[PDB]
Amino acid sequence: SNPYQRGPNPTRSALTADGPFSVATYTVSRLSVSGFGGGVIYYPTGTSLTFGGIAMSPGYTADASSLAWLGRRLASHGFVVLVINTNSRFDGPDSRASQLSAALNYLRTSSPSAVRARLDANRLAVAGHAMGGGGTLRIAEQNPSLKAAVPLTPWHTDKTFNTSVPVLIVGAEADTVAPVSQHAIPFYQNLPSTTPKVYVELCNASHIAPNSNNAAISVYTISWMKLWVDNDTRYRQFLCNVNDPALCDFRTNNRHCQ
Repeated sequence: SNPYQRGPNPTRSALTADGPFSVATYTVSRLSVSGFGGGVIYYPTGTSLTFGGIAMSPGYTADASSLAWLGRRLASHGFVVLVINTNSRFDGPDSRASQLSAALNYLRTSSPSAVRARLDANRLAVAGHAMGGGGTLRIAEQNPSLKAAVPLTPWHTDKTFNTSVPVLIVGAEADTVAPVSQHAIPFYQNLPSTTPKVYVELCNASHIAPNSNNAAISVYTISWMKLWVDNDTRYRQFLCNVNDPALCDFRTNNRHCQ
């Protein structure tokens, strides 16, 4: 019996909409915290259970509202999710990594009463869009205690990350900001072969695909977090032997399937 298991037996359909958990929001002002620019916490309410934590970084010149739908989506399926604002909208990927670190420390140590009540501080993960995706890869390299990392259409000038943290990268086929050939695909291939890794490439998708309700991003982000943060093997079925018409490529070393 898995003590971290949450919600009913999943259907793919159920992972394309908000999950069974009611979502509370807490606005963290940038002057209320050090090491990052505050943001919005999406967390389960109407429940006495504890859940894993996710720090999520938006991309260059973007704010927390650019990943609001996904923070809510993940929270609704049973996670405490802090979508950060950066100290500056112009902060680079390695700056975003440091702020994700401060955000994770904040959630564990100085988050509001209702948030701490729902958080299992032992089970933490990271995700991010673009330069935020770059930051996600960097913090994974720095913090091997993290359960999972989901870089969404990630951007970074460095291509090789020495992380053991399970990584699922979402590439957008027609990305002109972070071209998959220069960013996402190199990141995937340059990850250690012993690191549980998945690459999904969205058919004819743009760089901003992760900034609005996206069925595929929903399915793969929820499933990866569920499998690694909660040890919930009910979500293997969505990450193993995948034939998804929304994907124009799917790659994995298949370490997560048994």
